[PDB]
Amino acid sequence: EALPTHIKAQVLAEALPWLKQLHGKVVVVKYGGNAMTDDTLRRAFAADMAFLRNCGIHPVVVHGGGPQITAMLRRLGIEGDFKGGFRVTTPEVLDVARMVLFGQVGRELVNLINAHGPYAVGITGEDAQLFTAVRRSVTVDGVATDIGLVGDVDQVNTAAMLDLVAAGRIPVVSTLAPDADGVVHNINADTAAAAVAEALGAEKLLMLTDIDGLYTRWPDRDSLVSEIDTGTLAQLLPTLESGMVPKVEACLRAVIGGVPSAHIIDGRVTHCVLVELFTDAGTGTKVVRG
Amino acid sequence: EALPTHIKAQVLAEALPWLKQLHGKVVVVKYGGNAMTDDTLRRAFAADMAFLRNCGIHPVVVHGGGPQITAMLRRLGIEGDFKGGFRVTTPEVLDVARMVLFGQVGRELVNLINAHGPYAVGITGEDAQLFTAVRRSVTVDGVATDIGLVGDVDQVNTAAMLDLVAAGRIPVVSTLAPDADGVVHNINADTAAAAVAEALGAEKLLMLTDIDGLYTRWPDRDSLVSEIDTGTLAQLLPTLESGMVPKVEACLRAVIGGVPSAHIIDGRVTHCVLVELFTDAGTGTKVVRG
Amino acid sequence: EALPTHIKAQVLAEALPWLKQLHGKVVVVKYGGNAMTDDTLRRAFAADMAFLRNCGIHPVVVHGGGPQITAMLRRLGIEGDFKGGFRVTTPEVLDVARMVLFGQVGRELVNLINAHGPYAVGITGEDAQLFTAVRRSVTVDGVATDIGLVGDVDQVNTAAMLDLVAAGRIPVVSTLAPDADGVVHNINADTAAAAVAEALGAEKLLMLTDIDGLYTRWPDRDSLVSEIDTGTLAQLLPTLESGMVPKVEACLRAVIGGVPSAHIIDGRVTHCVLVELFTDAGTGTKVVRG
Amino acid sequence: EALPTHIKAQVLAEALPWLKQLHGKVVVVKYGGNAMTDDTLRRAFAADMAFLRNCGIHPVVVHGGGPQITAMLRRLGIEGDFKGGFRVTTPEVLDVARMVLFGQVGRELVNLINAHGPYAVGITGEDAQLFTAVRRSVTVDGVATDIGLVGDVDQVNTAAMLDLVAAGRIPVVSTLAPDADGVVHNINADTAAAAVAEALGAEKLLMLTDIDGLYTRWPDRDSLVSEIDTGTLAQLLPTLESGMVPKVEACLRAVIGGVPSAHIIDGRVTHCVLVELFTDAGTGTKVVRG
Amino acid sequence: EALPTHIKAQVLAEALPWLKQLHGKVVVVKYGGNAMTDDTLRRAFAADMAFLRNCGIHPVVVHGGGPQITAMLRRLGIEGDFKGGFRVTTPEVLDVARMVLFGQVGRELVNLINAHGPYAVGITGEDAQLFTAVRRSVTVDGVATDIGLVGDVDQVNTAAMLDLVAAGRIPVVSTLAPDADGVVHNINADTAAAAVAEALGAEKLLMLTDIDGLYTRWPDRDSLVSEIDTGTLAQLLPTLESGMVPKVEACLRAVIGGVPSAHIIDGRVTHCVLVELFTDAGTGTKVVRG
Amino acid sequence: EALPTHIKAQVLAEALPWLKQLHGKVVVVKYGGNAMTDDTLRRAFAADMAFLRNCGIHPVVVHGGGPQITAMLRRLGIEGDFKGGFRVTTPEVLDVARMVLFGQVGRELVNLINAHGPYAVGITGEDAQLFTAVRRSVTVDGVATDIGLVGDVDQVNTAAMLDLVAAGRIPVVSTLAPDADGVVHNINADTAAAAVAEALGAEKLLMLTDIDGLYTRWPDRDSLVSEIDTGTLAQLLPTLESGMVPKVEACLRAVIGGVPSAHIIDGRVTHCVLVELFTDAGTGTKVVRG
Ligand SMILES: Oc1ccnc2cc(C(F)(F)F)ccc12
Ligand SMILES: Oc1ccnc2cc(C(F)(F)F)ccc12
Ligand SMILES: Oc1ccnc2cc(C(F)(F)F)ccc12
Repeated sequence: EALPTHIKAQVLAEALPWLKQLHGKVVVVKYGGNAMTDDTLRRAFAADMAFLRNCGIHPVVVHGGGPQITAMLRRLGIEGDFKGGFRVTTPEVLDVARMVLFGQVGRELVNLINAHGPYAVGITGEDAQLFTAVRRSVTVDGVATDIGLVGDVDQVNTAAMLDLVAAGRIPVVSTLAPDADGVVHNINADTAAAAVAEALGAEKLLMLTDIDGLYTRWPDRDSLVSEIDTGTLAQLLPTLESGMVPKVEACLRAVIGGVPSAHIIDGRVTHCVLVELFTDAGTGTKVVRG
Repeated sequence: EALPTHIKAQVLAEALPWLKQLHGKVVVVKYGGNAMTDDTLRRAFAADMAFLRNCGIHPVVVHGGGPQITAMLRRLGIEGDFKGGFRVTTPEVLDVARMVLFGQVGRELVNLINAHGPYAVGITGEDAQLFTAVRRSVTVDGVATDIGLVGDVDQVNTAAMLDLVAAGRIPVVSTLAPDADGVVHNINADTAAAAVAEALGAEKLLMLTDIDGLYTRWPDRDSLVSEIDTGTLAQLLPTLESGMVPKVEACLRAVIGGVPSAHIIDGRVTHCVLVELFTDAGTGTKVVRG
Repeated sequence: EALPTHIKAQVLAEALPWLKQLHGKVVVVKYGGNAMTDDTLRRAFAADMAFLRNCGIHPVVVHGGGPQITAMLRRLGIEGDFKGGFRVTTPEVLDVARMVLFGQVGRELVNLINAHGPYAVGITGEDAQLFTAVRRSVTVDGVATDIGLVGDVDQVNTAAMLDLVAAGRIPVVSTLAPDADGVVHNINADTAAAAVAEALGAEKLLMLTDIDGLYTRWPDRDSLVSEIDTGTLAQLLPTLESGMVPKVEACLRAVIGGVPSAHIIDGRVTHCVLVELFTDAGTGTKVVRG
Repeated sequence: EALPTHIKAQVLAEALPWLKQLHGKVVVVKYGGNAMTDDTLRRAFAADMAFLRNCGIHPVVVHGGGPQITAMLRRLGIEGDFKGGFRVTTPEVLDVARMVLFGQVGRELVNLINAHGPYAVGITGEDAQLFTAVRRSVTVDGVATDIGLVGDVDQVNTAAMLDLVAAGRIPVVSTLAPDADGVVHNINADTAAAAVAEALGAEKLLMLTDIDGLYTRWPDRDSLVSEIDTGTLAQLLPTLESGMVPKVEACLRAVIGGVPSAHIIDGRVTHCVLVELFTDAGTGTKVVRG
Repeated sequence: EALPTHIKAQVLAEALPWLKQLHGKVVVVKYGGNAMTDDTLRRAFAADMAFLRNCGIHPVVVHGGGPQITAMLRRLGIEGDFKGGFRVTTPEVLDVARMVLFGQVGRELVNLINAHGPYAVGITGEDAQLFTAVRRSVTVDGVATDIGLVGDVDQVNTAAMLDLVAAGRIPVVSTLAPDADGVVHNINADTAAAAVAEALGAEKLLMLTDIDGLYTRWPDRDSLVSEIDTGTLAQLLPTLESGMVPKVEACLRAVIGGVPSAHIIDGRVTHCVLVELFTDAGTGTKVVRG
Repeated sequence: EALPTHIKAQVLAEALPWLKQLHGKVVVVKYGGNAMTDDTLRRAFAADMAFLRNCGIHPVVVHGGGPQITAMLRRLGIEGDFKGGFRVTTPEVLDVARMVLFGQVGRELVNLINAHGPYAVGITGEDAQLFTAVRRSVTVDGVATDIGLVGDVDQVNTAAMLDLVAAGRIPVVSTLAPDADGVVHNINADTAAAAVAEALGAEKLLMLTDIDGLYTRWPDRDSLVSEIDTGTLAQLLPTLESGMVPKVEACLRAVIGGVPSAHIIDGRVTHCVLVELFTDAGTGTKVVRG
């Protein structure tokens, strides 16, 4: 980097308005996609969480791991049942999901982050009853139907969670939690991140995705938008690809719940978190209420 | 229980001297064997940890899970290498060990305990860098030899651990931890419990075992002992069966490290923890220094 | 006690639901009758208060001492005046009552409890203005009439009292307190216990009595009841013996004031507190609202 | 008081150097003699303790009551045994001493002080094990001899005592305390005050006495001294009247123990505490080390 | 001072009711006039602030310095513009006012007070944004007119100010503060003291003045009053000399804002603060609501 | 700034190692020269202090103002006396120095910083006795000689200073302080910064200067050095220009006193603080011990 020093200066100085806005605040980050599978992006993500924490910002990580679960099920020769396009989560599939999410995928992020200090701590809803789940149905070609032990976040121990954060820790959340009877369900990571963000009074929700941002008329490149209100985007929802739906519903639930902004950012960009939070050069889509 | 009320009274009153001795103290409990596999014993163990916690005693659980790892390795068709009688812990075997211990075995104890309240919290050494490991060799028919990513506890974040306890939580520890280079090792649960007990200034170390207690001349039933000093027991060590060695070495390292007493108790007895801690009717073997 | 160990276990395990319910809670105990005069019961009562305290339960003791006052007055040759069946409390009788309750009866309980640790602390309403009294009249064969410096609890320094408890102390209260002009009155111990329980948000009020429990049609043994609501018991009040009235009015005032349950238990049973709180084998009468 | 306002000003301004020296400090005051029996002096003493407390000074009161005990013993017709000039303290005499000191004499000071606010709190060594006693012998015409349950202060719960003070309370101490076996002894109030002052790191010990101050050659009025070192006064001790000995030994033990100054002041002067602490016009005798 | 000791006592004892009333309370003191220019009065004022602080009272000093500013402007040869009888505060005059008030007049009081301890701390509204100003107009022979950078107190950081006080500091305030755009204005010290007193929930506002007290029909000496309600005094306002107006408007705004009493006291009396606060012999005028 | 986003990212990511090193640490910054006179540099300096503070770093500003004092003295027509090349600091010159430093120069930095939040607070050694001074002599062509009220920092209230910082404030220090007799001296800002840094356990001392960095053989441009140990630089001292001496002696005293590094950086560079702290592209000279 033979770039002149007087320009390295202005780039750092231009972070100041967002350092002020985020100082002392909770930022919830959904981590998934290629930012989770490529080692250079992986290590940049962990470094950015250490960054936030060494600015006195309070990052909270919620992670997915859909593909890793199905690979483990294939390795174990566990045959799936499928209603619509959904695998049914039997007690057996849940045990596998839990052990992959919490005992594999969560662990690598904890150790990556912890390469910068004693920051990361892995948690599920079962730990200290931090949050509960309610069983969810899906609608397949009409009819709402049961697909097993799959839920939404029900209640969140907001107080206990913020203590963890105020102590300097970076929670890395694996989305599993007990229902009211103690039966552990798997929760979609995108919706769980929205619920955590709302419960914790987060200042921002970040959703790492494998796309540049929200297109309204995909694939027209002219259709990429950089900011949008919830009213307009809720109207656009039925239009989007199957992959963008959960990310967009998360931002709707979050920002309607009072989180000031939710962002869909490009997880294939190194240090996308830094770019989105501390420069005005972000590719992402910012969702505000209206 | 049609037992006269005036005798239910004296049994409760006779717990008082041990309630006083244990109030506000750390008690580390190694959990394994049949107390971990049978549901009635399982649920009694979880209830006893909730008991300790609702007396203002500070229990810390360290758990094993040797047999569950090997079953999972067999299910995954992962072929083992064996030096002496020891499986070699490749990077692959560690990933499996970690995901079974932390994402399976630890989870069921957390949910069992948590049936009584928001007490249990699952942790490894990687979480908040709570403890580190140093790689260990074994000696096979002489020569010390490498069996992969297997270690002993190196350093323990004593302060951070006691904060967790003082907040009312029951840590459930899965024995994995990074070395000084961030490479995660698996640690024998018995030795890890001894190290945790010493680091935390525990008042007692409890070691749940599938035997009545320490026999000196097994199988003479006359040989069962109820208390012994470290000097005498260290001399007896080379005599014992292969299974009793790790449990006895744990008690030696703990009590020599200053834990006032380590106990080998019968994990096949329902509520053995309550029996050992709050009555004088215990079957176990108490180890003190001398 | 050659009783099998596996039954000592279940008796201790069956205390757990009440340990959970009482952990961190205030329990007010009225102490009087034979539980106060017999040394074995005395020492069992003190041990049970140390028990509660070493479970992290917050016991508060309120004590009487009617017979001891009159013996001291006889020793001092102080002639009483009597309206109805009530001694008139002159300034002289109050001085004697105060010095017997606080400087004699309170002291022996403090030293008994303190045999188990630095727990007990003796207090009156005059200490730190912990509570005040309002002068009470009685009705004798009709007419309400003055019987001197005898009162009811007026206001309670709830905050200052809970600080004392949260510091690990067991207050032993002698029921004397100043009126609004600084004139110290003697308060009936049963009613004072009800008022303290309500003011402190106690979880239970215990009333030690020299009877098995509440009989509705004394002396029919078939008439003994184990639970009753305030509506039913208030209707029964005018029926009861002169001795049971103050104990029952205390439970009415307490449970109507929001204390979840008040209990009349048999003070002639060793460790009656333990029996009533930690087993379902109690002889007492539980009063709930309705 | 038609005294010019500009002189009322200078009298208040001249208190400032002693307000600074005493701010935040413990001052132990032995209260006895006529300052305890005359109502105008009584009420002035209580007002001065409220004064100290409303300056953020930490007064601690230790009280005697020798004559009141013997009057109560005479009223109760309890015949004394006497070795030398000392009554023997039987178990019976102790019970009476305790109930008079703690339940009579201590109570009136608590209520007097408390006329100014919720300040005073009565305590003995038995309360929260605040201090213990060791049995003391006396020497009668030579031989050291037993005179029953009479002791010296042994150990003081310094930490627990300062918490009481830091919370804004004024402890009023009745000098009774258990020995190591739980047997309560009566302690001479003068020596107890010296021990409390030393244990608490008091800035001053005040000893209220029925004399102008220390005379060296009583009754020469020329012999009255205003300051003296411990070396000189220890040499003078064997010379003094029987009454002055305990007050002087208290000041020796205190100032040698590190209390910066002990004072013998005239308890027959209204507001003697204010005079001694906040003016240079005191009649008392100040004892410093040397 | 050969004044009898028994009268020095009563003068100190008679301070007690006001020590109780003021213990732990904020007292705001406007300091100006001759109490600020004469060294003996200066040093008495500083000593009295140290007095309050060593009683656990919380004094807050607000100071003026009108004449010192104009002398400095004359020394600097800065020619004034005058509308009505008011100098126009140009940017230049403000710089001079700020540097005289904060860097000269405030400094001497800080060092005087600090001769008694580390108490005084100098502050303006610009420090930690402790308070802001809104630009004020005056009315000259009718028309409201601009006289430059002169304002009233707008908002006060009440919380941050009380932290400063609770830490044992004596704030010495120089009345300058930024408007909402960061432009620093000079504020009349009398009105600023009233605003600070109201914002901080002061118990008393003291206004040091170069007069005996409020006269209603000056110069009739019969017309001097010692207490008055706000309703009566507001009606009297239009009657008073030009000098008394700001002092009286301050007391009106303060006491109407809920400060229990504001006092106009004679700053030419040594230790006037002590006289006014701790005796009933004050010359001042007390203003209460009504 | 049309600079590619992926490079704005790496510049921010490369700050992380210094964010970690400085998180929670004190950094003392000497502010003077052109960074204080040019508005763009001025505002960049204030922004960088707000930056540090919004990273949870603890900046402390010490400022000079030599030229502003002499301009004010000329405006006031105050004739100087000069020994060697030093103005004599009479009582009159000190009053002027204090009022310029604290009431002019300190104020503009406080308001600049405070444009970003309630951070800055102006202090001198007289405030809360934060630090004292000892009178210093200089040596003029040999003889050490008195030049009036000019001193070095003597003692620093380390505890009180760190409280101020831990509360989120940015102290802006004007270098004046009382000697042991309360006589306020002016202290050279460079040496004062070194003393403050050592007393506070600062992690870095920054010295803003009007040069690129330390030249060893000025004006050889080949002679500019980027790092140097104290042993080597102490040997070089007698070689340097008159202007560089105080900056270099400050770094010697600081780093020898245990501050890990002192830096001489170019105050004519915008955001030099950011450049020096968060990039490896700094022009400055770093001084470490050796
Ligand atoms: O409150 C908590 C819930 C779950 N895990 C936790 C882990 C830690 C620790 F820092 F110990 F890893 C502390 C606190 C936790
Ligand atoms: O707050 C209190 C009121 C009455 N007595 C008290 C006794 C103690 C002590 F523990 F010192 F005995 C503490 C606190 C008290
Ligand atoms: O909160 C504050 C505002 C302005 N000045 C302050 C000065 C001090 C100190 F005590 F350091 F002088 C502390 C705290 C302050």
